[PDB]
Amino acid sequence: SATMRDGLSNLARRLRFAMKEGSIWLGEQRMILLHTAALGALRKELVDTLGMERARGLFMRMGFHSGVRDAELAKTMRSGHSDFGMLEMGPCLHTIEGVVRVTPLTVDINIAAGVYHGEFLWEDSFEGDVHRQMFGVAQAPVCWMQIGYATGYTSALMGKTILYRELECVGCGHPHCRILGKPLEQWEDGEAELALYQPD
Amino acid sequence: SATMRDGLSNLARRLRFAMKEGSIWLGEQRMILLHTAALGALRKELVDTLGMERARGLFMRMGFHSGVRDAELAKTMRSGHSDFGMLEMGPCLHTIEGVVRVTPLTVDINIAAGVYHGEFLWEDSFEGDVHRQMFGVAQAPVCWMQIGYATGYTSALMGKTILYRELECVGCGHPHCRILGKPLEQWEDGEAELALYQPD
Ligand SMILES: Cc1ccc(O)cc1
Ligand SMILES: Cc1ccc(O)cc1
Ligand SMILES: [Zn+2]
Ligand SMILES: [Zn+2]
Repeated sequence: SATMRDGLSNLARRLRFAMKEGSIWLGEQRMILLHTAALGALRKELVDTLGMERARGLFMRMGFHSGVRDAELAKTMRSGHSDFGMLEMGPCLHTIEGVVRVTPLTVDINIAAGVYHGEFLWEDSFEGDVHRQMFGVAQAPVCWMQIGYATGYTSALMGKTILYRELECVGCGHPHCRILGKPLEQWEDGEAELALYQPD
Repeated sequence: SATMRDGLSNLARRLRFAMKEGSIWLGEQRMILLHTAALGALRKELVDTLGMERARGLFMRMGFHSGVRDAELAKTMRSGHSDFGMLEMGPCLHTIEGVVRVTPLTVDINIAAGVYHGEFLWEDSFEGDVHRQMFGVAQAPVCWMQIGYATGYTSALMGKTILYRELECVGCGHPHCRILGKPLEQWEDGEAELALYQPD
């Protein structure tokens, strides 16, 4: 809509169901369909036994790994795309994966120059949704794995550390989630946010 | 595949992809497509920090929740379907979800009478594959989520606890995985396996 529409159709054709081998492929990566309620039960177990902040890191890093892999897929489809066209593939794959409906708001990107400032709308976040099913409204944003995805995708695409934060979140009782991504240097508590992406 | 193509077709009508709202639904359960490499990363951190047995518990229970939800879906499609044809939806759903290719070996089931004896072949288990990439070959079977699913699905379908175990597995170097399920009592170590399906 309109680049989103082409993006979605372009990338949705890389998604493949190999039922003969019990497998689902997205580009070169094997995928599974997982119940959000099952992932939600795991999350509750982690939060109850390891604590909110350790569980938050576990999921952010899982999201990070997903993002890096989708960026590797986006790179194989470089041919004939602007830097924005390649960036947009992240929102599209996240949407195709059923994780969240992503709408890019303002995107400033130039990979060779190391330029990146990105704001995105998130609707129907599976994560904020299922977190609020189990813990009720939280006070801090809670789409941990989703934020990890954006951070991994964009960092892999730019070749430098790009961190994201939710400025608004359904898990906090907002109409929607809203995110901002920019280089580590432009974040007040940057090195504390980067620390979350390393194994504890 | 004879009764399996039927189930696979019949149950594919229940899988809805809507990039319109960034969601995916299987029956009345919301799903996400998740990279097995991302699930692998999570598993590595859980095993390394919590220990292999406590991590095994978390994955078995996540699988259990998935299997229970899918048995709920199979129940809504019992219109003219024998006990076996309903049992079979489990292996079908597992395959559609890209977890593993399942082939029923021999299945004895009567839901009314509380009798169940079932043996299955597992080809291309995602879980065994990703485990050997994160840890190398393991000494004991490793398809934890996949076993939880079988246990949860069958138990919910029978209305009695049906436990499974892997008699062989790719995670141990074998060409494929192979499993056996029967009622709790009929396992000499049944009650201890049951302990694994309960959170702290
Ligand atoms: C770059 C990006 C990727 C995913 C996402 O949800 C938002 C933005
Ligand atoms: C009943 C069942 C369900 C799933 C599976 O993988 C095997 C057997
Ligand atoms: Zn959110
Ligand atoms: Zn196995």
